[PDB]
Amino acid sequence: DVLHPLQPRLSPRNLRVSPFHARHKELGAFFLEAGGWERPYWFEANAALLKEMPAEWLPPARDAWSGMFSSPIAAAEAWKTRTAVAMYDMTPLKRLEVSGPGAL
Amino acid sequence: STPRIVIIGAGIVGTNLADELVTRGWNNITVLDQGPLNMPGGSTSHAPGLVFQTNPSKTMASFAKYTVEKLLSLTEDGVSCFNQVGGLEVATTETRLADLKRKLGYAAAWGIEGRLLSPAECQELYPLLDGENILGGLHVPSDGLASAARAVQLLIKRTESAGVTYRGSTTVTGIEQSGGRVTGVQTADGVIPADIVVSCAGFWGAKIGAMIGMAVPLLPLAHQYVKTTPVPAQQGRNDQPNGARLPILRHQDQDLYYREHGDRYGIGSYAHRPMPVDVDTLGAYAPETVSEHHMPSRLDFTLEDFLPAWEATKQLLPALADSEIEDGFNGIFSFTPDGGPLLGESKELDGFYVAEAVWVTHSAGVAKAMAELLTTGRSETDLGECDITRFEDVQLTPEYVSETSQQNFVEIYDVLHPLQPRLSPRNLRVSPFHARHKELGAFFLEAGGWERPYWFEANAALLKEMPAEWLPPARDAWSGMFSSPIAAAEAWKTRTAVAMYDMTPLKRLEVSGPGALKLLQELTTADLAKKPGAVTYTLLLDHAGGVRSDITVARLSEDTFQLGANGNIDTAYFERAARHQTQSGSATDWVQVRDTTGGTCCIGLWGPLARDLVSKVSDDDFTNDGLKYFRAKNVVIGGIPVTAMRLSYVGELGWELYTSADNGQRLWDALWQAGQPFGVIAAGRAAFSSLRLEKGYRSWGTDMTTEHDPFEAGLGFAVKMAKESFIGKGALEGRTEEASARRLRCLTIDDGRSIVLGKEPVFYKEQAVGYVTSAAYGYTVAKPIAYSYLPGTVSVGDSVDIEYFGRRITATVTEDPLYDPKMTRLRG
Amino acid sequence: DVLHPLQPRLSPRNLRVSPFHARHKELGAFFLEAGGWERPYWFEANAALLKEMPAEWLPPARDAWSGMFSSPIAAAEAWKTRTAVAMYDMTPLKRLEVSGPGALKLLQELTTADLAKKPGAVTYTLLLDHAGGVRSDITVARLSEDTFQLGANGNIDTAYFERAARHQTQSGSATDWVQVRDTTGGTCCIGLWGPLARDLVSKVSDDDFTNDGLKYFRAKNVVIGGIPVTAMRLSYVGELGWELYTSADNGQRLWDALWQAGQPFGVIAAGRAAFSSLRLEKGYRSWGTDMTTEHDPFEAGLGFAVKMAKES
Ligand SMILES: *Cc1cc2c(cc1C)nc1c(=O)[nH]c(=O)nc-1n2C[C@H](O)[C@H](O)[C@H](O)COP(=O)(O)OP(=O)(O)OC[C@H]1O[C@@H](n2cnc3c(N)ncnc32)[C@H](O)[C@@H]1O
Ligand SMILES: Nc1nc(=O)c2nc(CNc3ccc(C(=O)N[C@@H](CCC(=O)O)C(=O)O)cc3)cnc2[nH]1
Ligand SMILES: Nc1nc(=O)c2nc(CNc3ccc(C(=O)N[C@@H](CCC(=O)O)C(=O)O)cc3)cnc2[nH]1
Ligand code: NA
Repeated sequence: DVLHPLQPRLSPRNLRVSPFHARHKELGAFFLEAGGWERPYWFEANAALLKEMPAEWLPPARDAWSGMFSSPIAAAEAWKTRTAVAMYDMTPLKRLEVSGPGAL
Repeated sequence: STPRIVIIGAGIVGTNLADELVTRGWNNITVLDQGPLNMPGGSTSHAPGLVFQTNPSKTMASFAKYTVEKLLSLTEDGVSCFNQVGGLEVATTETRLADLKRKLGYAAAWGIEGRLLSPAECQELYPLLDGENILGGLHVPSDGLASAARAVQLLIKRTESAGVTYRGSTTVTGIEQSGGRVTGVQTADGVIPADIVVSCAGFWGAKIGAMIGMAVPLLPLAHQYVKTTPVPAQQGRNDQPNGARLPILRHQDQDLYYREHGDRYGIGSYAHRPMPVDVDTLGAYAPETVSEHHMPSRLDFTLEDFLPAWEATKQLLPALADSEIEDGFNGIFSFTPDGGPLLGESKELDGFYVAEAVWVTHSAGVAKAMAELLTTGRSETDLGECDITRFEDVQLTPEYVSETSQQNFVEIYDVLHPLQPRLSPRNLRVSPFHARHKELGAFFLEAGGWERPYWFEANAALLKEMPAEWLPPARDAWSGMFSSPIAAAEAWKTRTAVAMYDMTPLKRLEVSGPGALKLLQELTTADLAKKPGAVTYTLLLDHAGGVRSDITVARLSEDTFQLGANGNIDTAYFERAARHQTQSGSATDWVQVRDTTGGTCCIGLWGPLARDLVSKVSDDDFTNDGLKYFRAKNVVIGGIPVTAMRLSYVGELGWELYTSADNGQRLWDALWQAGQPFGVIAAGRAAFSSLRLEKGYRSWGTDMTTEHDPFEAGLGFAVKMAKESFIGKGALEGRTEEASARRLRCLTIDDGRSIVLGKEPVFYKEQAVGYVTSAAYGYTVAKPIAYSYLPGTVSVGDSVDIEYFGRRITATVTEDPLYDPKMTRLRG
Repeated sequence: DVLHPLQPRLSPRNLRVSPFHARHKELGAFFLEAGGWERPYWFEANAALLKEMPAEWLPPARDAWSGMFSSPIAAAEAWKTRTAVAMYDMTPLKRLEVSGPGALKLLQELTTADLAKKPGAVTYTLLLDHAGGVRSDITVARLSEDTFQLGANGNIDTAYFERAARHQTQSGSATDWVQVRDTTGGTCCIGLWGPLARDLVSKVSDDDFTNDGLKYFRAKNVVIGGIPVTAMRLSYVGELGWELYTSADNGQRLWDALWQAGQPFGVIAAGRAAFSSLRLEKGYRSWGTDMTTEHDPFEAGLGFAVKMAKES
């Protein structure tokens, strides 16, 4: 099959979720998956900000291919990260604890 | 014998309307304008006049073709009001290039000649284009340039000769009414009497509407237009000062369009922030002061907004880098929430009509349709996308009009898929099941303000267990937009198990009172004098026999009927008809109409396990003996009082289950829990639309409009010609399905994979003879389906080609319904 | 069994819910039921406010009996209604639409008010029986020439109006017909009350909610958060603000718009326990307990609501 590089599986899904998962679903998270983790790519709650975003932040139209698994909402999320404050879910970042008298 | 008519506005719409009324024999018309007659000063007085006929809308394309024809004919001293230079849309992106192939399909569908041009051919036609940029073009030789201001003057001249009165320098300040009908138009100098008032006031249309408490959903917005200094490359090529020889030019990838003005260029730009205008700040212009650069429609030019457009222009047309900006202005026009115009009779006031938010391109077509409407009671062209009554109440608020009209301006020249939703405002109207739908991962799209699931992500888990025969082929990127393979699983479970569809958004009208039966007997094509409990599928026709709507009528009691309808055009039609019957009738003829959609809800519970499911949560009898096909009765399900109607838009066993909004979530939860051992699912609109197509069930507004009679549409069965009286009966005398010159036909796509979406042209023996009305992938039949009208001589079993993005797809005319023609799933 | 007067059934429950039900569950509503409707008595979300509440608002301990189906959270909800702004779910208030060319005539005969007032008037008035006993106290809002919206006390009122309407229709002229519809289940209502109510609503509407824009005991149509609303200026809790009515399909959006607008003002959801306390502090009577048909309006202290100058 011809598949886009971000094409997710439809099953199995929701294997691993962060502690924020219910709040992310309230906010309309669009999830894609890696390593079993459900990861928001953007949040539909933030679509409401596009109308208030300065025009300099609004991107050009995308083609059908680059537009797959993409949303203009991402521009608003970048805008607010650069000008306000944002909460990103870094839970899936591989986290190792190295301990003991030989750790150093 | 002719009504007294006042037209408000001597723009291109109002003057064309006077003219179209005159030729139909109605000349008792007074046209009013606050501006001077020689240059009224609305948008028409600044329009550059580009007319591109090709349009996704059949109606809009027809309006444009008529405007071209009419303006060519409108002449004086040997010079018409149309310079037929042709039109060229260029593509600088691959996305745009593909969309031009789609637009070539619209052209063929709507009977407009055009061709796709290669980069070399674009150079030959338009050598000023820098070719490095150009991937291809769409050339329509019959497009061109309107002389709109000249047309207004020549229309005034010939209608005056025929007896029409014009009063320029005359400001309407109010509208006089009595008994729910218009009686006159108020000015500073008194009232002008009128039986009919048509508001052709352009971007002042909302201000006029407020005079009668009518919401007119247009927003005045400004758009930049610039004229260059003389362009060196153009020296000596065109007649001064305003000639043109090259096709009008669209550069949609940069939100720009162009025409020649002698050796200067005119540049129209939508490449700027939306610019809403407050009409109450424009100031009253003394008519003696109105001139080319000083009129209400022209605001001061804001050069800073134009700089990026100027750069893009020099990149497309390098010759223009050797000119400068000579003059610009920010010119006011109108936009609406869906980009359609606003036509028809007001809800608030009988005899008061609108014809507003109309491009010069469509002006004569809108005027002709309105003249037909006024003098006969119907337009010859389908107004479903144009009628002011199409809007729901949440779509009429100033905030909604402002937001959505601004976004339509921002997207004016974008390539968009037919199912593309707005991202805001959203979640305005939701059914009682909304929280449960979100738990199930609903993918929502919106219409009329309602959030409607197209499929549910919960059902993705079923794909792995689905029999391979149900799994569809891959879709292309375009047909795959706003689509999911999950829809195949939802169709599978509807056909083999049981599913819950949210039918809440189906327009729901309650018609009640001692005159309810009488009203419905006159308006529909069914004999509705049946004991309570009968459900009837029936049509509303106009006096010419055209199909206004297909509806279901359920008689709930002697004086109460519940209708399932197609939208707010139906609501307004019933409201006025009910009021007229009440006003002119006896004590036993009164009838009220209520749109109860937002206060109620409906689950379509369909599939072969529907009786097994419902039996667990009700003690009412849902066997065939307990509730026969196309009957309704009151039941209790999960403790909730429900009106159950036995019919199915998806062609399976089961019922529409109606209840009040406060009870909906409980009804949902009870059926949900009962359905667990039967594998119940929630199912969305994508599966629903596919399944209804597999049944051959028609969708009003695409599969039939007022342009079609019931026999052409294959709905003869729904017309009871033996009835004594009903609207349209006389027109339909003698007509049959078999003798219809055009007939709605079912097409299946031979290759099993090439899905079409709607509006693609259909060819028989290489001639364009129809266009796709409705389409879907049929999951049960495992092939794409498309409907199209075809000449009566084309038969079942014949082959036709449907053109999709420039490629011909072979299809076969096939008997419908495609699924279960013996109705085994529905009966007994 | 020994049962407390507020003891709910545990089943069947969740039969009728307002459009705000999911938002109420997010906020930890404690629901009790009446007439099938699930009604929040307080919200667990507001327990977090108790630590910031001025001590003068904190009540004494309750005994086990008076403490049943009660919570100190109700004190915080009353506090915020009196000092900030609160959203009460008035959806279950019996709502009747009385319409037709005979609607005014019907209401003129059945109530104690002169209702022949231009549309927009809201009137508190009584329904009496022929002995002068109080059948009900209602609000009547004239929405148009031939349409009235009534706030009533229950289905005894609905049946009383239904029969009276039918009798007037049957015995009357072409201009005397009148229909009565119980629209409660198809609509919803937020009571938006408290001294910051105008500050809140001003953020999500361009309609004028000043005194000049909407006078006490008047109604007008407005748009809030994109939703068409009928706003009535009165308050069962005795504070500034309005009853905001709309169709059920629009309710969640109306709720969410006001909620978001109210964040900088400390808006809360407030339940029936605070509501009942606040209305008592106002002396507002509750039909069926504070007065029945055994009482006349004067005994009940509702003389002000009877227009003895009316012809009939
Ligand atoms: C502004 C603009 C518009 C435009 C365009 C470029 C610019 C910058 N380019 C176009 C294009 O190339 N192709 C095309 O098809 N259209 C283009 N347009 C749009 C076009 O100009 C408008 O859509 C069209 O002209 C609208 O015509 P309409 O006849 O509907 O409106 P109008 O010319 O504005 O006339 C309305 C008249 O109503 C009178 N009026 C308003 N209120 C009153 C009151 N109260 N009393 C009396 N008269 C009233 C106005 O004075 C006006 O003359
Ligand atoms: N809500 C809803 N609206 C519709 O428009 C609708 N239309 C159809 C498709 N049209 C119809 C129309 C007629 C019959 C039909 O079988 N009529 C029969 C039965 C009438 C009867 O037994 O009383 C006929 O003999 O005319 C079935 C589907 C199916 N479900 C719908 N459901
Ligand atoms: N929905 C609802 N129903 C009620 O029964 C109700 N009752 C009260 C308590 N009773 C009332 C009754 C009258 C006035 C009142 O001030 N009437 C004045 C004002 C009338 C006017 O200005 O038009 C009067 O002068 O009679 C206030 C509260 C408050 N809110 C309610 N809200
Ligand atoms: Na744009």
